[PDB]
Amino acid sequence: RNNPFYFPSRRFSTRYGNQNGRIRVLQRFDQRSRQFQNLQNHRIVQIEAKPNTLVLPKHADADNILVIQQGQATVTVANGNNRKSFNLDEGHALRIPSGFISYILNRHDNQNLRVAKISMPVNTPGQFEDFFPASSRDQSSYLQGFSRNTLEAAFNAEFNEIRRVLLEENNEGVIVKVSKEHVEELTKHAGDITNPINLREGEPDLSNNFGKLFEVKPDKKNPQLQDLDMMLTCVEIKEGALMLPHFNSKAMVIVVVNKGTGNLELVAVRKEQGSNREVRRYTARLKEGDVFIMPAAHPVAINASSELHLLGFGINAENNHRIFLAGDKDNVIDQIEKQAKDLAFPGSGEQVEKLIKNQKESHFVSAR
Amino acid sequence: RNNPFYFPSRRFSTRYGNQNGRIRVLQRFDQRSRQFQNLQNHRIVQIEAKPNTLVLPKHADADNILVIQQGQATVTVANGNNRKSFNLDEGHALRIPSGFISYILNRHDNQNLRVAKISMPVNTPGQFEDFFPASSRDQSSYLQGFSRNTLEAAFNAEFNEIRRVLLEENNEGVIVKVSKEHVEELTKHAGDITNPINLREGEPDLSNNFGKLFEVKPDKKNPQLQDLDMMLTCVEIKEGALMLPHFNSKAMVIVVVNKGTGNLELVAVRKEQGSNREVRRYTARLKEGDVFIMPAAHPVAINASSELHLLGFGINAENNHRIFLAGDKDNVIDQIEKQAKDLAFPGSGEQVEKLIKNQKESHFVSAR
Amino acid sequence: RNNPFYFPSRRFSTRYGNQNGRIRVLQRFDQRSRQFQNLQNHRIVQIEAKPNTLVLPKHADADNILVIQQGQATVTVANGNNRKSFNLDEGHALRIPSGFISYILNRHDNQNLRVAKISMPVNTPGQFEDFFPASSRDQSSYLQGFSRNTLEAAFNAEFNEIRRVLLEENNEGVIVKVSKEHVEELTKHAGDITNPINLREGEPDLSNNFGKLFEVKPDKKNPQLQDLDMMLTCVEIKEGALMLPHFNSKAMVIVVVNKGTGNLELVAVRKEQGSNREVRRYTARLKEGDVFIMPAAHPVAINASSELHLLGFGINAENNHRIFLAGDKDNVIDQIEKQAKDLAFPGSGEQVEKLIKNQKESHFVSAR
Ligand SMILES: [Cl-]
Ligand SMILES: [Cl-]
Ligand SMILES: [Cl-]
Repeated sequence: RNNPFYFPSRRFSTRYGNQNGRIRVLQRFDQRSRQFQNLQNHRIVQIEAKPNTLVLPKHADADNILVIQQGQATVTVANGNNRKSFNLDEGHALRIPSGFISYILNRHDNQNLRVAKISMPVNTPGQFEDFFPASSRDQSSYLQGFSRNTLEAAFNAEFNEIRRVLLEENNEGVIVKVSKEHVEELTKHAGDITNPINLREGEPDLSNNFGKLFEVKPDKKNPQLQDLDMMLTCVEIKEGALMLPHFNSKAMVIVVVNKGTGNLELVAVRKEQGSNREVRRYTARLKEGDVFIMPAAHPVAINASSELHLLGFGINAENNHRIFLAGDKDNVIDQIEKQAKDLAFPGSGEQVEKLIKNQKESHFVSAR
Repeated sequence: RNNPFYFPSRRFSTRYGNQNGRIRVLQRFDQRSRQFQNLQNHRIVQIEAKPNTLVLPKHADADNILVIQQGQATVTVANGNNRKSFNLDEGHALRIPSGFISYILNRHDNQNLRVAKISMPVNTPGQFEDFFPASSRDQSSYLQGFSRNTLEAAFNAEFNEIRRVLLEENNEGVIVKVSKEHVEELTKHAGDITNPINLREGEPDLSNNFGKLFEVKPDKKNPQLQDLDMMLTCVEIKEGALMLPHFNSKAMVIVVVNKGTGNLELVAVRKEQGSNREVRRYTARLKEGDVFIMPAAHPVAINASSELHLLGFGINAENNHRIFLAGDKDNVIDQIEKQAKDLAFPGSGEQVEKLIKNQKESHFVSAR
Repeated sequence: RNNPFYFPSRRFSTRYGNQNGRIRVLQRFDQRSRQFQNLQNHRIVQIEAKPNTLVLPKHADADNILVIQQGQATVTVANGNNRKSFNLDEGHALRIPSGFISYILNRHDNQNLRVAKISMPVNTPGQFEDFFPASSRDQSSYLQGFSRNTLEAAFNAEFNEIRRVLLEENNEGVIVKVSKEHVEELTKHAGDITNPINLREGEPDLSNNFGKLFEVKPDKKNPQLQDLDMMLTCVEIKEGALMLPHFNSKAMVIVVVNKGTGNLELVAVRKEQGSNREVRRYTARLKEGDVFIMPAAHPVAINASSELHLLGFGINAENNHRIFLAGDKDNVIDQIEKQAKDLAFPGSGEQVEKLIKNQKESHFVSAR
């Protein structure tokens, strides 16, 4: 309602759902508002699959970066001439190019998996589909749409054998249950096939007693990220803590909440509908799985009720600067010239400058 | 009708047409469907001019790559400070930048020329116009839209002389007939003026008894192509042969048929209009001059009735992978893990894997 | 009216206006016509502030390049960890990234400042807003849209003190008057903070007795410009002089008139609304502050009534070529093959070629 920047579950539709897991696909941002039209090629998926199961083979006509949000997983990318599976624990990023086959298995015996992917449609600005080689309960094989003669010619065989072996609809859809022994071989064995990145790998950018913010960037370091102009981020906010009023200089963040709960403040600037320019606040209640859009140069503050884990997909990331409006470091206001503050602000300069030296910590403080 | 991916002649309008040749311009893809909205800046032209004739001088506000589809030709690019004509035989690519003057002459005495260009509009997303310095039967000179004073001032002369020499409407339009002797001097003499590429130059990517596929890529090799993110391709399919079910990982191909005829299978994935996802086939009859769009990650199979020559302009080409769904090499299904196939497909793993080792050739086989 | 390419003052709305200056923002080009849809992310601002005043602190969610059009100025960019002010005299370009704080002061005692900026919206294709940390008569502080608790928590203080010092609405809006002494310290002290470029720095590209054209390009030289694919230009046309019929091979120029007045000829190519292709002229009267769009491959001629200063922001600038249709140098017509002219033009080749050697100067001549 009030908030076009906040998307919870009811905005999440369900493409596929059985007792072994489910796959949610978030609606095209360019509907609710043109406030972020420039995000329209970025569609969000969230996946959840029970222990010892598997998301079946397919590919999309959409670029993809994939990230382990809860639990444990063994993912496989596949090529025309190459396969290459990896095991990914949480806060691990993997990139599945377009047209490349891939499947995900929940390595874990007792605990779950809750994978979150961004998708990037190639053909149609807002749209991507899946292509399954295998038919099943919930979808159809893309080889069924071929001819009797071609299939036979292609595969060197009669229609009956191809059909009986490959085409027939068997499984209860796109996520099926797996043996324990079968798993030991899929794991056993764990190009444009990039290696999996760890989003927490180095020393975190922002860090103190109340919070942490890891961030991988479009760099000479990571060649892939540089190619997409896209940064990946992870924020962790302690219970009772406050991520202070801040913003991103230029990146447009699609944030999605891993776990926990907390308190969103987003502040926009609104032409109605010498025209009055309005500072309208927007707030929202954050819960496991929620999503909030965080446009460029727009201030936000976030307070954690619970131990709060956030994931952040950044667009237009190159040379981004997360600027802060309070604290010792990354304080942008502090940097303003002293006569600059004196004239702008109601108070004197030295007084206004004194209130800035008042808050002596940096990025995260105690909420209250 | 049924097929939005298939464009034949009736989709081709005619911008210019006389007894010495004609120029066809294919309608904006973003009309029929938003299924390939992202192709809207790519407009197709096809040109046909008799022996010993010439397409007259002009430029467009549209980038351009040009390719000899049938016959023989001598093409001239021109600059503010430089001219540079080349002779191009078939399967030769030439790039005419934006704002650069150019004309084409049919070098050949008895045989024709059937040039195919892609155009890339600079100003308006879907639209480009021609600018002719000379007036004629079918169009007007862009200097006529200047003033009496300016022209005179610019050119150092009275209006009468400028008009009599340059402006007056003379020719039967934009393609005129040429002398034999005149030709010997235009040929005699055969910057941002790039040299002409040969699309068949090296050793072909795919090759056997039934087919060939040459392809030039956006590479450290070809600097221009790298700049456009655009690959050029040529496929040759023998009579009776089958280009197996395949697709492009990420590139969006605008294919155009040089010569011959054959059998198009295109397989899409269709949301109508937990929603049913439909494998809808699309087919089409291919004839000299036809065009079919070949979106990313979408399977196609093509069988040649006649000796079939195809041209392919690729978009989003960088690190493309043409993936194949049948054959020894570039077989993507083969690469799937063995337990992966067993669970997905109706058959067992070893059985499903046996049907793959059945077809022992690679990319092209005998259709029937 | 008649001209969609010509935008004068009445097209310029007023975002902010007091006795100490004013800020004009030109309407989104994608309204009047889709003739330049591809310019829709480029919005024009023009600023005018009296001697000894200041445009107050803010940032936008829009990239920005800024240029001194008349007078003298001291500009400050600011960061989360860095400030860096420069003094800029006319024809000086400065780049203010997105999310970065900045303010402008009129250094001069008796003379004015008339700054012209291009803005580039990050979030919404055509739209950018300002974000002021300080509240005032004409706008509101973006910290007012925060909460009682957060502000207090963030800043380490009660609501009263924060409000009294920082939040309260004090000034007569966004441009205020400054002391003489205050100025001596702001000037006294005169990252992603780029140094200021001089657009007249080297030896001018085009130059003679009647005109000058300076131009900075997207180069290995200027790294920033290369990043934006954007060239900056300055043209100076003598009273009575003529900038000859010319055009840009590929760049789309947003031109804005610094000072003087003169005579615009723009020549388009018009499908109505084997279709008739029309050379329609467009003209316009140019006055201090006017703006005219100059699409790619489109001819223009400009004659100066008065000493005429033009500013030019180029889009799609990489490897642009300004091509000329008259004069010794950059004459594109001259470059056409001799048999090429003979057939195209009404006259013979040698005659048509003689009228080209007639005008012996290059780029600027005497209008009449
Ligand atoms: Cl963030
Ligand atoms: Cl192809
Ligand atoms: Cl210009």
